[PDB]
Amino acid sequence: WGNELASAAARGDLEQLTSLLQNNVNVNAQNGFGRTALQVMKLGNPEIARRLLLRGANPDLKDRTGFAVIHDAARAGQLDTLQTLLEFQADVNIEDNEGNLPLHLAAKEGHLRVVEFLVKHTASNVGHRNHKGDTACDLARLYGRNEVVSLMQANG
Repeated sequence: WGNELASAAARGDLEQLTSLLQNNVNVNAQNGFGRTALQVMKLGNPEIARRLLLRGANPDLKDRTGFAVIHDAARAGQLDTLQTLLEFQADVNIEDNEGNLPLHLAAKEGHLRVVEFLVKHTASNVGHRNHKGDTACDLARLYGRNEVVSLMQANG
């Protein structure tokens, strides 16, 4: 179950996931390499996250590199999944090993809509400096994400 469930999530197979969820499974069980279904979930499949979260999946877990799924969602610009993550109390201000918030990652990557949502509709700490002293806007600036920079200084 734990292995198969993670597999279904990772492959983005909603049909298979829901079938597995008919069993008495622990959605927070880890697979062969210590990751939960939610953590390995193929991004871009918000319903997969929803169904796991509805069953009690812990959204704040971190992997080998101290990254939570919301970090991955923000870095990949996967808004839908990021939003469903938050509607289930995921911590918007969770930090990676370098002090980065999901905001920093979305900003660094230039995902304007993810940043906009985070800045305008979440408790994201816009002024948060990572361990090297850089804010999300600083990183957007460093990576030449001009529109993200404009948007961020426009509202924060």
